[PDB]
Amino acid sequence: DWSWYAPSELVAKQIANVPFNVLAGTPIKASVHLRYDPSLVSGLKDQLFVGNNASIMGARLLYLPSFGISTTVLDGLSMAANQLYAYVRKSNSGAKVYEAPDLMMTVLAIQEAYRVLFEIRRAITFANYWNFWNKYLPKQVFEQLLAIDFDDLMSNKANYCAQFNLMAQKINTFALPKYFKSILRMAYVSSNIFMDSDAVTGQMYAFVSSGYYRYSATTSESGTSLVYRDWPVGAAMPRKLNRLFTVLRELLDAIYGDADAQTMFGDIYKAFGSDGLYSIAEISVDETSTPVFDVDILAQIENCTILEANAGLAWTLDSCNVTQSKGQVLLWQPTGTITSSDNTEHIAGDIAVALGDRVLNSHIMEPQYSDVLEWTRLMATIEFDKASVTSSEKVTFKVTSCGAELIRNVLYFKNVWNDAAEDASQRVITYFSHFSQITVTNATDDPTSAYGLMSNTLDFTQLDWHPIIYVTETSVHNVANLNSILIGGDLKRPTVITTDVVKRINSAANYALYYSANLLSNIST
Amino acid sequence: DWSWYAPSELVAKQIANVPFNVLAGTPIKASVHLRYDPSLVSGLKDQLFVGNNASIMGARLLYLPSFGISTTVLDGLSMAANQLYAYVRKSNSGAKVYEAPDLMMTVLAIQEAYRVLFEIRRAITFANYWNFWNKYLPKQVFEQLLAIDFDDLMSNKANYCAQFNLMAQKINTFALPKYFKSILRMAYVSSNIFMDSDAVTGQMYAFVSSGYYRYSATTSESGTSLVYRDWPVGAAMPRKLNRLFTVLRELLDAIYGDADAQTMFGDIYKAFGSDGLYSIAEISVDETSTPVFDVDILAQIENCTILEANAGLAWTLDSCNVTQSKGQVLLWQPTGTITSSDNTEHIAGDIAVALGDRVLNSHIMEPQYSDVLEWTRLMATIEFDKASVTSSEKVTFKVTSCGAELIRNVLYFKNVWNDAAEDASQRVITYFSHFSQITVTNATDDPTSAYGLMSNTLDFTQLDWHPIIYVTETSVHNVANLNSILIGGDLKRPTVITTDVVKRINSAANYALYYSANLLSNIST
Amino acid sequence: RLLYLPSFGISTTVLDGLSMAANQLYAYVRKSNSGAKVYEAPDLMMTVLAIQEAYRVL
Amino acid sequence: AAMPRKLNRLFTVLRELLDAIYGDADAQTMFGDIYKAFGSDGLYSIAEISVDETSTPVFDVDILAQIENCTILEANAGLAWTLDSCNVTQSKGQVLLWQPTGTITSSDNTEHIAGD
Amino acid sequence: DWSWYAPSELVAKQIANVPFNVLAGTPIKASVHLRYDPSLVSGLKDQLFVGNNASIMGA
Amino acid sequence: IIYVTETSVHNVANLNSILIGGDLKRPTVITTDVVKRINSAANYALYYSANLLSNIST
Amino acid sequence: DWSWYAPSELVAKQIANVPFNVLAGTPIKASVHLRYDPSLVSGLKDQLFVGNNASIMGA
Repeated sequence: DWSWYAPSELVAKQIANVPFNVLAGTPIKASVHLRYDPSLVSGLKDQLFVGNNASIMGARLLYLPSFGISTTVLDGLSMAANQLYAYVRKSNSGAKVYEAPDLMMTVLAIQEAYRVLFEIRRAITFANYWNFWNKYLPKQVFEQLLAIDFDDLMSNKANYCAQFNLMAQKINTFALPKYFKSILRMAYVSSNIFMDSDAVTGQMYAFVSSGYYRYSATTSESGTSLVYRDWPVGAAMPRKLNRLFTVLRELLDAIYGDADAQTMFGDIYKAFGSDGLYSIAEISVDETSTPVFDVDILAQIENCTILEANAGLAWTLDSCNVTQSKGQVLLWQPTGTITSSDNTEHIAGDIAVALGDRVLNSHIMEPQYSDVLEWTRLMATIEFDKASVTSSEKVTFKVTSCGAELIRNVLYFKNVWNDAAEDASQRVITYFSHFSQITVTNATDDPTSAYGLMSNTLDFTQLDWHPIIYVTETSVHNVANLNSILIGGDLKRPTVITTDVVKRINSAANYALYYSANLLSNIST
Repeated sequence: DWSWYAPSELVAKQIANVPFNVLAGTPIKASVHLRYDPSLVSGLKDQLFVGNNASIMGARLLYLPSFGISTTVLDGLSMAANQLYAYVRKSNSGAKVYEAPDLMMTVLAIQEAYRVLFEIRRAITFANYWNFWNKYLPKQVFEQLLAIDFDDLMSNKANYCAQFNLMAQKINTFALPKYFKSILRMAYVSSNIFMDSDAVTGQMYAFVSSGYYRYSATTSESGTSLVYRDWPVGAAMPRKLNRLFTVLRELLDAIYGDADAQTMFGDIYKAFGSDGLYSIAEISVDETSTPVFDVDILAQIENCTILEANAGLAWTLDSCNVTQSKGQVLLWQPTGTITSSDNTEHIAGDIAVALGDRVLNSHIMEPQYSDVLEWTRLMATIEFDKASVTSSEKVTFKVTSCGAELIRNVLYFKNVWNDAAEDASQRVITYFSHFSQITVTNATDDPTSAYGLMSNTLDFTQLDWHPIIYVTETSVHNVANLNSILIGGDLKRPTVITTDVVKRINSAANYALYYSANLLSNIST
Repeated sequence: RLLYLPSFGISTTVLDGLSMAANQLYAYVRKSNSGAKVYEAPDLMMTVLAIQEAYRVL
Repeated sequence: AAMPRKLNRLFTVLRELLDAIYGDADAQTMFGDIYKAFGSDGLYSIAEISVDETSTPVFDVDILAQIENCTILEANAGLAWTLDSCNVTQSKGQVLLWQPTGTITSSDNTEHIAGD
Repeated sequence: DWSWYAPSELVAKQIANVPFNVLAGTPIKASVHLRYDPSLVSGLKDQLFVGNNASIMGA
Repeated sequence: IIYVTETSVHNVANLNSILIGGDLKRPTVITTDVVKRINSAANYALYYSANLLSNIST
Repeated sequence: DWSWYAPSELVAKQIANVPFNVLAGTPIKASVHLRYDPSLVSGLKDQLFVGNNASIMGA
């Protein structure tokens, strides 16, 4: 009780008055006094350390759009493709024109097209959110969290809005059944920005597609297929919007160039009414959305799994395309390669990592199956291909399973200050810091040593709900002479899931995203 | 929305109902698969690391009872003394038989006596709390968080329970006025155990006195005074109540040993009355108290200041007594010393550390003057003596100001498990990790190097609301070539307070605690 | 006599307020305007202040 | 405290000021963009002065307070003060700059500080 | 009839609202691109002529 | 407020400090840093526009 | 008018909050930074003066 430290209320209202005028992006000039013997310390000069780091801005979740590891006809896509082509032939008659996969493929292409368009919606809808208290916001966030040239967007807010609504109308002419619960997902995921707390001065997370998908018509060998090219994103130039459109252009030029294409849409319309197709609402220069505080989404994160488990290493990713088997089964399963940050070709003396049996943390005492399902699929599993490996080789791996979005890497930003510096543009640098999910005791934020695995700058704790950090300890450091692992993260009601269990659930969850039981249940004689 | 990922009301409840079969205390069997070349790594058995540490139990806040740094005829505490004294002598016809402090001294003696009795009550009360989901609770918590021999208490509870009730009745016949706001604090602090979440599985903090205060009219020429003897506590031998009562007996039989003090007791009943005095309540046959979820207390924690800023060093603490010179001024100002882990006498090439201008974090967006005052005083300021030092010197320091508690050192604990039981009582070890408030980039949890400053065993993040960790970075590591400091901890709405601004608040806060005057414009019994 | 030097608030950063304010204003103007980028944020802000200071004399 | 100036000079400078703002084709093209987005009355307007108008000294307490508390740059007239770099510039089309700097010397050696 | 060239009540107000940001007196920055052979023309700097005269005031 | 400095000599405490001048009533002290922080804000407030971005006019 | 230096009331209530916790008789630790040439000044040692006089009690 505060009443304890003051006589009358009125008197208290006067002795604790402290200003919280230290805006978001400004530096936290906190000080630590020091005392040592100058002749025994390498080069440290003063004996007073004034801070110059602002509270962390937030974190960028670079994800790979996913349909859920697909290897058998049982998996998500293949199944949906099935009931879909059905519902369509249902209303049609006569000669066959296109195979089932070739159709379903087209649909996805359209979905992934909207993915891009949506991130663009996000881009504009948020171009006007300003909240005095947080200087990061307006701009900075776009630059780092979304990877979008704010100045360019702000300066052309008019034309960009228009070019958008144009898209919305033009894409509306590309059939797409509004029943696919998967849409609702990606839509929500890349349409907002989430807060780690009900406070604006708090840090915030954002999801960002690391790429897109164009349709690649039946060449001569590979039957029709869906190609994936990378967003040139991670630590490069913070892309202007004209690049996001010029890509969408390319994206539909693909979906459209297929001889069968059009006649497909028609057949689709004949199946579901205009009321059965998705379409986004147009927006005005004034539309402004707000950061949101979704507990569930945070939880999804805290639990998730980072593919690039430790930024100290060099990661790769191939075979991300979506093909169709000789027997009409839709296939997708990304494979990658883990190598050392020095000899980009070998692994040498470094150690590859991926977690199997992982933790699951509930922020509710009595959790329930319902909450489990939701708080999961954001976490995935990686399996190594080879039994064991050599210093001269590469570490090969397949992705056994995962959720709707595959978390590739995660970066948290904060700008460091330095008033009085030559170039004005550089008195405030917005530096990033890699977030590694798996690490080791006695690790340093310098790749250089520690078997190739770096630790995380303790900054990260600023992110309430940050994903679980798993630290490995040699039998040496452990009090039980046996080596195990230490857990990091705000635990409340934790529990463990098997690599096997996770596989199960995702292999299932995704199936749901692309299926509707209601669909083939009301068709009469 | 989970409805999305559920293809059937059933199929969901079917593979989502995962178990939360991990009772807090059992090991978190999380696993990390990893691949390397056995030829280039200094001995590492398998390529699969099974977890083995349990969620952290909680943390022990070893604090030194404080009256507010006071060294002046005006530094509050003395003011308060004159204040009280006046009210007693007020309508009393006898003759000056003891000066202001002489009295005040006596009272505090009684207060501190209770601070023990209370921790004792707490011990007996909590021996009845058991929860099927926290195997730490009953036992382990006592031994580590409160430092009380459980096995000993269990064997002789009834006797201790009855003994407590007897002491209570004795204490309730000692002249301590029920109006001292300070009491209510100390009582609440050493009566409960606080959770860091509304969940029982979560971790929990506890406050524990680092010692006690004896009354003695022989120890210093200037007059009656209170001496502080260290609780032999710093992770030595987890003490039994047997010892805890024996010390209280010493304490009270000591207050009773001064003819003067008794003559005072009298003067008090004369001016306060039967019920103008404090009274601690006995304990029923059923009584059992519960861990509390007080947010304000957590806040105090997060914000507090740890004296022993980094367990990688060796700390001292003397002159903790409270004296009085020239019959009108009270004195107390603890002083300590800082040396390296090797030469308990020199400081050598290690670096002394204390924080000045610090951070203040609110978990509420709109902090009110009220919330400030409360979340404050738990944080204190330490100032070095000489401006510079030699490896052959010691690094001396005083305490500028602090709250009513003053956190000395902090340790958190977890269980580490062992399948291969070479014994039986050796297969579940309870180990501790030191928590350092100030550290440096690239520090290790090994006392070994890092200029004598340890980093924190990363699992500390399990304590949502842990104290702010201030990490310093050499201008080298910094992206701004200027050295500063990094902040760690769940920040939401932060701000900064000045060394001086902080002193000023406690100077006030503490004064408020022992403030009486408000019983001088109106008289009772 | 209080001889004062008109101030805009010590500013030397891409964030020191005054610049923020500039971007702010600029956005609202360019907002529903179909023309093409003919001047950056400051270029504008600069003009405005000029007008302001003119008044300080008038 | 040089020569107590006449209005003659004060207008001539305003004329310079506005004819200067008008001299930038770019600036005008801006004026336009503004009316486009603010409107007839979205703009500031200073009022003319009537035949009778006469204003009075005011007793604003808040202003006095500001005074009492303020900070004088030239903290002590016993010295000699300077002040340069008062302009407001902009580098790399997105940041505004202004930070006045000065110098402090003795009343004798306008160049050194000597024993002051 | 403009209704014709407007696909949306919005998209129109979106890219048609051009500014009439040229106050009579300011210069009409109209431009004429042009290509020639520098060898056969008596000195002509660039190949882009930016306008520079304002609308006529009066007579 | 006139701030007058006294040499440890003139001081009754052999430690040098400063004397305060001006009709004080209810005083208090602000930090160099605490002051900067306020104007950094105050000034920003002056030229703050955004509050005309969640709603449009004419 | 204070309304001038803040957007919403609520936001202001947060940026000016200053404590007046400097009790009567305590010292007014106000500081004056200094800069001179040590070799030309009799005996003054530091270049920073922290106050230590409380507000006058009375007369």
